[PDB]
Amino acid sequence: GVKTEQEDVLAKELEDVNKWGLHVFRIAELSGNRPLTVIMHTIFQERDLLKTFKIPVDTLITYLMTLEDHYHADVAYHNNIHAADVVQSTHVLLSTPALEAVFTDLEILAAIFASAIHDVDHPGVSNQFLINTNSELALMYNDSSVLENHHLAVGFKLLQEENCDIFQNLTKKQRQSLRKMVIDIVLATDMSKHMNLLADLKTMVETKKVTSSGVLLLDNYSDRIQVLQNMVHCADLSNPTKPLQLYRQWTDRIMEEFFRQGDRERERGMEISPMCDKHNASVEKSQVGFIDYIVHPLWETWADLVHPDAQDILDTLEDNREWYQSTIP
Ligand SMILES: COc1ccc(C2=NN(C3CCN(C(=O)CN4C(=O)CCC4=O)CC3)C(=O)[C@@H]3CC=CC[C@H]23)cc1OC
Ligand SMILES: [Mg+2]
Ligand SMILES: [Zn+2]
Repeated sequence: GVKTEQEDVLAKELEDVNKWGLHVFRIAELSGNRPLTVIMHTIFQERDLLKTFKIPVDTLITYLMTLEDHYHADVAYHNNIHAADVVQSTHVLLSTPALEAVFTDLEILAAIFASAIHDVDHPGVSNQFLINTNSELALMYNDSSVLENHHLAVGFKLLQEENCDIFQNLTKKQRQSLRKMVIDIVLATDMSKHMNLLADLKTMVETKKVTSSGVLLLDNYSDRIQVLQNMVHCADLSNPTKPLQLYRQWTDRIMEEFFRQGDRERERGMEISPMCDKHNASVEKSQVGFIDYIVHPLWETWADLVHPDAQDILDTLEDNREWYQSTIP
């Protein structure tokens, strides 16, 4: 009933689970490529979600290992380590002081579970690639948020495997509420939704109320779900806000993925996608573009919403932006 030495070293790294910049890759190595399972289990125990939702612990572990196993290890970016990172980053964003006591335990469970499933069974190519290749997935989802619809369907279907139904003790009301929130959240991770989500988040910041404290008032579903959607979307787009050692690893992985899709697009005479030609795409300029056009406008607006809680994050992002800029020859 005492840990192995490797389990102990893992446990000590997981003491950082409430911090931005957790050594997620080290967790992946130390857990035997189970970062998603160990991070999720840590979070669920820390937030007391097993007791609140009467989730049997063997069921939770069984589902999480099954979920993690449906992430592709042969995909460089959209794998279980990315899922783990998004979960952990959501977990940190949920604890921001501006949001203290705002969300219910079911909303928290929704954001975390959504984060965990949000890229499951990702094949490592884009929606447009799937549509253009006449792929089964694209056909199934009548070309609309093909990947995101699939991540949802798989995340939910896996609950039906042996001893996997982590929601077995929720009421039907709880489950229907949870399910809707999870679907709303995952579907908002499709980048085709980014401009409208951001536009809505800016509107909310313009007309923002607070309960004196400095804490946000969110008194209808539209607003509550929009904040959760944008929060998970920020987590999904959090790579350039992390310390540079982490960010570069993410960049390597996204470029490997993109370059592999670019290889398959070139071979079939297809129009090669943005940043996916390994001959004609500069990594550093791509990252500066990503930050300027997508990541900084989102995070700046998030930092407004939760001011001043996200200042250090936004600083890191701006530092990384300058680092990448300064390395352009
Ligand atoms: C760490 O590094 C990255 C991590 C994730 C992504 C994602 N990117 N994307 C879209 C691809 C096409 N996009 C663009 O090229 C947009 N854009 C401009 O218009 C100017 C320059 C620029 O970047 C939008 C984002 C994804 O869809 C991935 C899946 C989900 C979330 C983000 C991921 C990109 C990264 O490095 C560029
Ligand atoms: Mg995705
Ligand atoms: Zn993702």
